[PDB]
Amino acid sequence: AEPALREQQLQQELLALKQKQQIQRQILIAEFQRQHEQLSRQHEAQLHEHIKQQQEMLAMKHQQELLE
Amino acid sequence: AEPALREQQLQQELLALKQKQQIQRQILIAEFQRQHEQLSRQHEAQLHEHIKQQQEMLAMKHQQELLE
Amino acid sequence: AEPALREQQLQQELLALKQKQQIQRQILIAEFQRQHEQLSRQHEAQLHEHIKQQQEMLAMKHQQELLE
Amino acid sequence: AEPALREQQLQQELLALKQKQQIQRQILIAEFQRQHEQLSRQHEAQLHEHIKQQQEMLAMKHQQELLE
Repeated sequence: AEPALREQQLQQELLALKQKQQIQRQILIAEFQRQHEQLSRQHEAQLHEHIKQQQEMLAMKHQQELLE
Repeated sequence: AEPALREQQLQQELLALKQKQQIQRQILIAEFQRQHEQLSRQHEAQLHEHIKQQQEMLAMKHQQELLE
Repeated sequence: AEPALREQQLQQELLALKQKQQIQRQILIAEFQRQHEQLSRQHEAQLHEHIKQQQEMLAMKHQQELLE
Repeated sequence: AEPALREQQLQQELLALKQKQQIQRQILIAEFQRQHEQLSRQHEAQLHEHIKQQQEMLAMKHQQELLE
């Protein structure tokens, strides 16, 4: 056999290509989910950090007012 | 002034935060678009690469069979 | 001509396919950027909405404490 | 209790918000993974469709050339 073989080799190669690409897409999406959740938590911490300071601010505006 | 100052300092600090985060999102999306477009073209150059060989395959199959 | 014509037709149909696919990716990224910025701002409007209440909370805690 | 209570209510309401947003991020990424895998397969099906036709094209080019 020969052309029948190369005919069989390409078919399999092609079917192996699809399998490979679908996983790389999963990796690309996984890569991004990570970067995305990462920036999402940071943003969040800055916004919370705001809460833990918008606190002391409005706190000292009265927490000592009783002495001012 | 003073408490009114820290009050005004946080308000601006906040609005500055929003402006900042919204651009980091743009950088995150811009980052991914590039990664995404990158794999998309590779995947494609493999599938095309296939074309340029699934070619020489059926090619020498008959084009040579003619001499056989 | 004829087979040579079908050769040329497929080549053109190929280059045309590439162009179409690249824009669909763009429409896909565009679709996502929108959904992403959209949810991003909501999350934010809940975090701020929190600020505008974590405010009144500690407010009437002291703002009227002068009467308590 | 009361102010101490409204303090506890906000701390919980906050922790609850985080948990909610983190899942909406997941629903957002899941929505996109699907749109992405979906368009990735179509793209592919058009590239294969080109294979299963660039076939016949080069087929009849010779497969009948034996009679042309």
